[PDB]
Amino acid sequence: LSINERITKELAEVEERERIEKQLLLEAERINEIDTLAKAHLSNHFNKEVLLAKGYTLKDIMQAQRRELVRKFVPIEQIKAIAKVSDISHIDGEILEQLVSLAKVNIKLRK
Amino acid sequence: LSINERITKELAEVEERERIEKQLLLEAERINEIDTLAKAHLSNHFNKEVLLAKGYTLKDIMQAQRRELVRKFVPIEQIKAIAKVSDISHIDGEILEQLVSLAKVNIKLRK
Amino acid sequence: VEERERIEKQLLLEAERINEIDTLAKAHLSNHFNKEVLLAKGYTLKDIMQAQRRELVRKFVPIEQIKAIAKVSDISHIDGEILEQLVSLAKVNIKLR
Amino acid sequence: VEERERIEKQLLLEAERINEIDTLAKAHLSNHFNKEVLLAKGYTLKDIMQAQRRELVRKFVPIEQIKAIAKVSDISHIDGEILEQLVSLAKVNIKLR
Repeated sequence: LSINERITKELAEVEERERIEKQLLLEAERINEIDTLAKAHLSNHFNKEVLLAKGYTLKDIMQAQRRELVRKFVPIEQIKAIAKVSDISHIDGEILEQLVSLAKVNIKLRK
Repeated sequence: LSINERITKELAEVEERERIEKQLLLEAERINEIDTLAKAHLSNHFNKEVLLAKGYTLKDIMQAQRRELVRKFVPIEQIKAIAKVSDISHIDGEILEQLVSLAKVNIKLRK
Repeated sequence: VEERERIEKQLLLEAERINEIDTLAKAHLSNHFNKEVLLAKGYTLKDIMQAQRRELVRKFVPIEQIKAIAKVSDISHIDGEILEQLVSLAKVNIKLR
Repeated sequence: VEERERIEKQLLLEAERINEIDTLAKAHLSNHFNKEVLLAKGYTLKDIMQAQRRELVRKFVPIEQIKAIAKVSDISHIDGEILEQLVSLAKVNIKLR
């Protein structure tokens, strides 16, 4: 193959590694945000240490903290406007992200 | 073989050697120009050291640098006009020489 | 008769090209290079068209591109595919103008 | 025609080598050994290149390397693979300089 094939391959590999690095930074920021939210707005019983002792995955801890934050801040008048039902006992993901963004807005306006 | 045949053969051989010498000087100037262009207008990622280490021919290095310079300087409309196509990955040759001449004119007017 | 039909198609194509070149040249260059006055001065149709194309190149395509792409500063004898490239570049220049 | 293509490839290779040698020699040795003035004095291209290489060896490669690696103190008649080794050592010397 001519060198232009690597003129795109060499750049593609570097860009892929850069995107992976950016993803790692994003995950680190997400962990930091979850830690700050759990420390500031949620009880000590929902700490990562005690949850891990009870034996829950890190992603499970993050989604549980997010769910508790949503129930605490976002009222049902928005939970049933986004998730369309009040409780989110088994619900997490994109609606959970929208709801935690709404909860961040809620705490910002509460302060 | 006559005496005039001997003379014309000798002159033909001498002129052929002189033309070969001129071709060598022309290729020398081409390599020097590509080196200067790569050092001045293109990033160090496309350096001759790494491109040679990637096991690619020097002509492939030259044409890759030329294509990068054309994409950087010559506008896409001018590329689509002169080369009749947007992609330059298969346009190496005399059309590429015209494109890099246009890129040199572009950088001269930019300066 | 299909050979003559294709010949007529080519005639229509070149006539449309000539018409477009003349219409843009009248509004771009001058009225002195009009087809009627050039014919009165005694230039054939192809000579008129090539002279108009060369004037268009001299007006739009910069002299640096003339001496680089066409390899000669003088457009007087450059007619051909290089002239086609020059008029294409002139079209690009007037489009961006 | 592929034989001629490979001959042209070898021409390109030696032309690039001549380019590198001349470009570094102009900035390292002097302007008196320029290709134009040497041609005016009447030296062929190969003679010019070998003379420039020998001057590069005399400038970078020390005399002890000359008299041991090449087995002779004079670089006057050492041309060949030994000359290639000497010019590579000179390139090493200028790299470390």
